This record gives sequence, C-alpha cells and structure tokens, in this order.
Amino acid sequence: VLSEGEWQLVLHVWAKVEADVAGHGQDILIRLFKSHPETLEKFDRFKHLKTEAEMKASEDLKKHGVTVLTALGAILKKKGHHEAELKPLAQSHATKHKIPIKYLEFISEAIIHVLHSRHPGDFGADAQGAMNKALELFRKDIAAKYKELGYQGG
Ligand code: HEM
Repeated sequence: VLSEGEWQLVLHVWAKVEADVAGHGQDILIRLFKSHPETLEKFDRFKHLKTEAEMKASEDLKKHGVTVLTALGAILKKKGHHEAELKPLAQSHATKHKIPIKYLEFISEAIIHVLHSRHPGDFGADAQGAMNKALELFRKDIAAKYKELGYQGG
C-alpha cells in the first residue's frame, strides 16, 4: 500500500519511539485525553485522574501506553501485512468495549503531535505524510474488521 520509502520513514521515526516507549505512551494518552476528554470516559480506571501530573504518576496509565505502542509498533513493522495482528485488536476494541473509528483518528492526531514535538529533525513533512498514511491504513483495516464482527465503528 505505502511505498517502501514511506514505510522506511515510518519505521525510522518508530525507532526513536522505542528509545522511550513509556514516555511516548504517557504523552500520547495524556494529549488524547486533554484534546478529546470524551475518550477518557472509555477507561474506567483512568477516570479518577484529574490532572496531567496525576496521569504521569499513574503506573497503570504508563503500562497501558506501553501496551498500546507495542501493539501499534508490531502492526507498523508488518508494513501492511497485519491481518493477524489487527483481528484481535479489533475484537478488544469492538467487543469488550466500543471504540469508534473517530476515536482512533483522535489518538492518531496525538501520535503525530507527540512524534513531531519530540523528533522534529526526524519527522518532517515527508515522514509525517508517511505516518499519516500508515495510520490511515491501520484505521481503514480496523474498520473492516469491526464490521466483520458486527460493529460499524460509529
Ligand atoms: C493506536 C491506537 C490503539 C492501539 C494500538 C490500542 C491498543 C490496545 C491494546 C493492545 C489493548 C489491550 C488488548 C488486550 O490485551 O486484550 C487495548 C485495550 C483498550 N483500548 Fe485501545 N488502542 C488504541 C486506541 C484506543 C483508543 C483511542 C481508545 C479509547 C478512546 C481505546 C480504548 C481501549 C480500552 C478501553 C481498552 C481496554 C483496556 C482495559 O481493559 O483497561 N484504545 N488497546
């Protein structure tokens, strides 16, 4: 789907994420919750966290951010050949809970924001476009897996 050069830009910046998965995951989740507070409602065990400092101090939130970015990184490294990885994630997101595709757009925005805030020298326009396409592909394929399970993602 993406070109080889696009995937290489995606994985180049992802290598920077891997130097500090926990910190990236905290900042991505906090940006998501700050920018779109309705998403915090989906996490019953994070609802009692009232400030950014409380969110940074929560080991539970930090652990979940690592779980999130580990799954995403594994998907990105498949360079689109990710059906076996996306199916369980769709089930996690469409069965136990109901995570609309729009919420995946919100977290994608937070991912772009944090990557550019931390790594501007390795996340210029071409890299941003590549990551945007990779996350678009992720969201499109997740949406199809949602429908397979009976969830329209709305
Ligand atoms: C890049 C996008 C995302 C990725 C890669 C991702 C990944 C994951 C993973 C790996 C799990 C654990 C699944 C398991 O082990 O059973 C999970 C659970 C969950 N996700 Fe996501 N997630 C993403 C976005 C979101 C968003 C945007 C929301 C809500 C607005 C959300 C809500 C949840 C909830 C509520 C759970 C259950 C966690 C719990 O039981 O405490 N996810 N996610």
